[PDB]
Amino acid sequence: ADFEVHMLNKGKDGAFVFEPASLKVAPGDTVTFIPTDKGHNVETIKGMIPDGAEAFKSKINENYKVTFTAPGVYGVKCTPHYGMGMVGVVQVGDAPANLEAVKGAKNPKKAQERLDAALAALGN
Ligand SMILES: [Cu+2]
Repeated sequence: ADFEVHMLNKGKDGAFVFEPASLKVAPGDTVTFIPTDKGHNVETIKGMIPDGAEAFKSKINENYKVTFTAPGVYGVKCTPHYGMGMVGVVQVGDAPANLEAVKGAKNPKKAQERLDAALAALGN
């Protein structure tokens, strides 16, 4: 299955946001990160991906499709806007085995608030 996440200068949640900021997919599914506004990319947050998963980092303004195979929760960020809270979470499969690990990772304050909210929204 093929999902979309938009990268925006502003949204419901404030400035510099992924929409949706939380997404549940199945192993083998894809997500395309879409540059609705210029100046954004997507990068896994180091330390916030499941055992055996590969890190990734797209180019600014790249329409970037990623296939998620390793089950677990993945924290993602926009490289330039991370400190300003531009983050998201993708959960792959049920019963993520790395939830408390991800819940405990340290991030910029504005990013941490949005990560916490995205994790809550996933029912974690
Ligand atoms: Cu950005």
